[PDB]
Parts: sequence; C-alpha cells; structure tokens
Amino acid sequence: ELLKPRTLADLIRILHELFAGDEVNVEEVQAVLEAYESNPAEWALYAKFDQYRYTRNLVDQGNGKFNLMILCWGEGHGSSIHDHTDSHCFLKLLQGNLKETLFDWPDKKSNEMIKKSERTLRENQCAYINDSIGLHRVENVSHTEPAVSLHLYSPPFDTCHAFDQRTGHKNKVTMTFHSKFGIRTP
Ligand SMILES: [Fe+2]
Repeated sequence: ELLKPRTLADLIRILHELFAGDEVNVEEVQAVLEAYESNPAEWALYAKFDQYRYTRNLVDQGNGKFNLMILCWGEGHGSSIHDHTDSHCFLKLLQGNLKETLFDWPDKKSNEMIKKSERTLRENQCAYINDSIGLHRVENVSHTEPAVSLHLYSPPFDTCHAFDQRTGHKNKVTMTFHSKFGIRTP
C-alpha cells in the first residue's frame, strides 16, 4: 500500500519498506518519490553546494539495497554523459529545474553521440533512468537559479562511466560524496 510521504523522513521510512524485498517496483518507487512535496527545511542539511560543480550528498544508506542522496547544482552546473552501473536510478527535483538529455549506448565505432531526446525536469517531478533506457546528461541550465535533486539508486553504486560526446568512448569514474548525513566528507 503506497501512501503519500508526509516528510523526507517519512519518505525514507517508506523507501525502506519498498526495498525490503529483492526486486524493485519502479513505478511504485517513482510514484512515491513524486508524491513527496519538497520541503526545503527538511533537506537544507544536505543541500551543500560547491561553486564549481554539482555535489552529491548522502542522505540515507538504505538497507543494503539502495542509497538516497541529494545533488546540488549551481547555475550552469551539469554532469557528463553517463550510465548508472546496472542500477535503478531515480531523480526527483526538490528545487529548480534540470535538463535531461538522453543518448543511446554508443556502437564500438568512434562516432558523435547524438542526443535521442531531451526534457526539462521540473520541481517535484521524478524521473527514472537505467542502462536499458540509455545514457544521460543532466544539467542545470539556469543562469540564476540553483537546482537540488533527490536521487535513489538501487543497488548502490560508486563508479560509472562518462562518455565523450565526440566519440562515444567511455572512461570509468569513481563517484565521491561531498557530504554524508549532513557532514562534509573531504
Ligand atoms: Fe545520472
């Protein structure tokens, strides 16, 4: 039974239930994430920005099966084109807007990676990606408004690949946490 999360803490409790088993009901998790109405006071602790790039701020370590984190995107900050390491990845906007550009997996041949589509993710929307859907780049294209997003990955992963848009060639990247549970982790 899926109920509206009343608060971020409540959402987290609900996620622990949704991931209590071995499989993941993506549409249910997405619906639950979308249903949480972003309340800045509840996540201010995790919203630690860096002037130069987006930050990843661990919120909950999950139950072995998932991780929940907050990403903070300064004006003009964006990601590489990347995959998600065989994990489910949910992205819910808590503040601002993000542009998501989708790309197909490249062929072995070196070639320009051309976008298959793009969309604007708006406050409170929850998007979902996995490797079967494709690769993506996520960017805050705003000149004036920072963005904050809530990301859920299952299983947890701490590496992915970044892709060279000009060639499709990939390089492994180890992902780091800017903070964990509200504590800066240099
Ligand atoms: Fe991503």
